[PDB]
Amino acid sequence: KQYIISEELISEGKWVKLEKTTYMDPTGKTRTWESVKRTTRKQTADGVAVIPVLQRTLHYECIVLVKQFRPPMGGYCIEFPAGLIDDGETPEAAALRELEEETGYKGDIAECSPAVCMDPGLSNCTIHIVTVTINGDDAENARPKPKPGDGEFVEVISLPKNDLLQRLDALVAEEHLTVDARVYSYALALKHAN
Amino acid sequence: KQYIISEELISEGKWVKLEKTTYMDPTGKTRTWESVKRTTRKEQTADGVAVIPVLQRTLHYECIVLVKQFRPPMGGYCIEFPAGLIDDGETPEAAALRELEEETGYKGDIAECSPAVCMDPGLSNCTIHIVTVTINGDDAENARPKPKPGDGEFVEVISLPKNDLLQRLDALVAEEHLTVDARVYSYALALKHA
Ligand SMILES: CC(=O)N1CCC[C@@H](C(N)=O)C1
Ligand SMILES: CC(=O)N1CCC[C@@H](C(N)=O)C1
Ligand SMILES: [Cl-]
Ligand SMILES: [Mg+2]
Ligand SMILES: [Mg+2]
Ligand SMILES: [Mg+2]
Ligand SMILES: [Mg+2]
Repeated sequence: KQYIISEELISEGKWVKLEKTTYMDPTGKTRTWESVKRTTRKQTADGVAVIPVLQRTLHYECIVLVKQFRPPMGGYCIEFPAGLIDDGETPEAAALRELEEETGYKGDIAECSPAVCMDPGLSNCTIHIVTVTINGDDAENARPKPKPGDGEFVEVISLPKNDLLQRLDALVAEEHLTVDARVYSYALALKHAN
Repeated sequence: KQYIISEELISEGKWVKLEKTTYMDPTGKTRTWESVKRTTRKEQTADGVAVIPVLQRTLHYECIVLVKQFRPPMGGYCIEFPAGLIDDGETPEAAALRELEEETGYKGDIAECSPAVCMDPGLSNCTIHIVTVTINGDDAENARPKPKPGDGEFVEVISLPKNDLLQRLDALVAEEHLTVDARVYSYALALKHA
């Protein structure tokens, strides 16, 4: 019933652009929506986000997260490891690559979501959510080597999966951080399950 | 270590703007970032709310109430938690219960309310509160719920069992062209992983 008629470029940067989208509403009435898009998409989605399950025997299972300064937020955020998919890269490969660069961990793919939207009222940004296990007892993950790209400055924070939401709330209460909505949602459902 | 040096408007629409953010990196080097922000945020603790609406009924499995809407940024239909922007002076809880009633017809009860969480912190400053709400589907108020859509709102309600949420979303995605929201997928994934 609803569909895009046209788009009008308002402003284009190097990495983001702002458009005015004209669309048909289900009554037959024409309407406008201010939308953001990345300039970098060519493949399945803009980015991957990695749910990294760190498994060590005789230890609680942890979810590995990253803390970074985020210029659009003006502050530090706690997030799933993540990045944009390179031209000609698969989402699985992007996930394992980003996880290694941001955490130094080498993991195995468990599952891969379809393209899911980040903020569909605002942008067309999509990611693949990629669940990865990390065998923390394997020699390669003994002393994990984070390989930042130029301009990345990433702290690794591993939290127990069993208490994830309480631990995130605690970091927020002490550290003045912002938790990512996908991280929080996952933490919530861990608590809400069964 | 890192902080914002300056924020330069690049282009301001009615609803969304693009800014050039100058910031200090942790090596002591000045860098820039293209950032998206809404123009609508006043004194609210966040831009918006998303509602995790748990529909409870005697002799029923618990459902998660979702909505399906055309999203002009995406050029297509998206399946999301019920959500909207917080009105000036409105609390996150009031916003959540109001949006839930507008979008689904259901009259909920507050369970919990997250801190402000970031939507896509590498792109925008946008934040939500994620508000968990239970819906007593045995109350006569919630018997034959009618959405009260606002001007230009066109919302379908989809309630799926919590105990099968990821597979049921996968089956909706296999049947038509639509995108599941990343927070919904994240929460469906945790329900599997727990
Ligand atoms: C409620 C909302 O998100 N609004 C109103 C309609 C236009 C939208 C836009 N231009 O992006 C903003
Ligand atoms: C790695 C990446 O996606 N970057 C490059 C640095 C500038 C950033 C921006 N302009 O939003 C985007
Ligand atoms: Cl797993
Ligand atoms: Mg990253
Ligand atoms: Mg990276
Ligand atoms: Mg809405
Ligand atoms: Mg609404």
